[PDB]
Amino acid sequence: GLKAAQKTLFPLRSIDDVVRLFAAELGREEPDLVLLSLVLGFVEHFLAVNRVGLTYFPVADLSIIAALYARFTAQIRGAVDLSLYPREGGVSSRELVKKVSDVIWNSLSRSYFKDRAHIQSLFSFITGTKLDSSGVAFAVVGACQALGLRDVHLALSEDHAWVVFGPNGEQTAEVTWHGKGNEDRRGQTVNAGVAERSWLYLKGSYMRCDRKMEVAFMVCAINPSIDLHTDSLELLQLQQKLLWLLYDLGHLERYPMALGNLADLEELEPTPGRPDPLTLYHKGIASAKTYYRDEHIYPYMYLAGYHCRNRNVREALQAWADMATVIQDYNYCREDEEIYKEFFEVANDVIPNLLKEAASLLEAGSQGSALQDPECFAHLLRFYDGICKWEEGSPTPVLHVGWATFLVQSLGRFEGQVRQKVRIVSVPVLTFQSEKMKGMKELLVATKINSSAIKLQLTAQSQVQMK
Ligand SMILES: CNc1nc(NC2CCN(Cc3ccc4c(cc(C#N)n4C[C@H](C)N4CCN(S(C)(=O)=O)CC4)c3C)CC2)c2cc(CC(F)(F)F)sc2n1
Repeated sequence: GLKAAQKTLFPLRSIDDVVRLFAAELGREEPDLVLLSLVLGFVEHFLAVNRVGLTYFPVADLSIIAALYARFTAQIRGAVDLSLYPREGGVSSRELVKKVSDVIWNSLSRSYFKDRAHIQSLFSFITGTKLDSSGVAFAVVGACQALGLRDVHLALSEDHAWVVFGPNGEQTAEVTWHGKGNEDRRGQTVNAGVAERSWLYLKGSYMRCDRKMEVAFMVCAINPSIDLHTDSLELLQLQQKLLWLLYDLGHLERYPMALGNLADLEELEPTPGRPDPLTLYHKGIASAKTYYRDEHIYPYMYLAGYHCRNRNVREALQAWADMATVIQDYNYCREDEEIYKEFFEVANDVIPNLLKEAASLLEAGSQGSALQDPECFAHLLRFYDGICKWEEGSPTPVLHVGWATFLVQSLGRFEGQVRQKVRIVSVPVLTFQSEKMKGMKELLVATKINSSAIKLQLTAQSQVQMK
């Protein structure tokens, strides 16, 4: 190592002192990822993992943080001999990146629950020898910065992390695991995943972080959870203030999910004089459109969740239809199961519950109901259309009969006279991209929907029961 100028704000006695440290580091040529992650991990430990003795804020003394920092830089410098890996042209080699990955990996405890909270930071790595999946990727990047490897940067999809490096930053390397019961690909490129058009690799439209975005990542990685029913107000405030600092400096520009996180925090506890949650959700979508070809799913997911919490059925349906319009141009691959799970839960649990309450409210005489709005029926249809189109061409199927009962129920929440008002046009008006929905068209306006025919069309089931 730490330089004199990095040390002058210690001790950190409050949330605002932590914010000052982040501001000072963000003003430097390269913010120190190791320092910053150790500080966050330290305060998260004493605010969420063990609050014994807490009276206000866990003071972070320089002696304590500097000793943790020294434990990290000693391990890395001792285990990675840079002379074995000459930096050709002032950039890093694949072998060096895989060395650093191995040093982090091999340090980890032999057995632990990888799903646990509060194992994301370098504090966890040093004091518990535990990291979560993306935590390992972050740690590799922090280690490379500590070694002077300016070209190694964090790469992020919506469900995975790796690194970029090398000439023009054009190389990719896996540095951590993905999911459970997948085989390690550490050291390899991500090109096969890009080429197969999986969601996991975002068709190549993944985030390539600079150092400031790596700071944003560790701030998003703060976990305020104390338990299933309790969050640390202190950590919520810290994360919120840090995200506003990053926002003001321009470092959330290219980070859609961070904008959604900030919107969620503002919904919980609004900051006076700041943009409303909707504004922020829409900025997150705009970031995805601008920098990532509109190939990201979660910006719409964050927006839909806000509308669903506020029981705004219309706008929730629109955002989930928009969700589906992105997924339709992907192939559903091995290792995409997390996004399948989210679409499944929206289709088969969230939408049904939202429409069930809308039906009860309509019975009690609600006006302007989504259930009497043909544009809302069109959004529901567009949601299913995008899921059906996603499945086309995919190496693994999406739909099955366990989806069909919920489709029939949801369709039936709209009366036939509402459903009749949507005009399905071929290449309120809607065009279908999927063959499954094109063949379902003439079932969609009957007063009583033909449940059996819908199931056949959605699952492309060939036959009915013999007897
Ligand atoms: C912030 N930066 C960041 N975040 C990353 N991942 C986050 C992505 C969002 N999730 C929270 C989450 C989860 C599910 C969500 C939603 C929103 C919806 C909807 N609809 N849905 C669907 C589910 C079914 N429901 C619907 C109903 N709502 S409700 C009751 O509130 O109405 C609850 C959620 C959200 C916000 C948190 C984690 C990642 C991931 C990265 C990759 C890697 F590898 F690094 F980890 S980087 C990153 N950055």
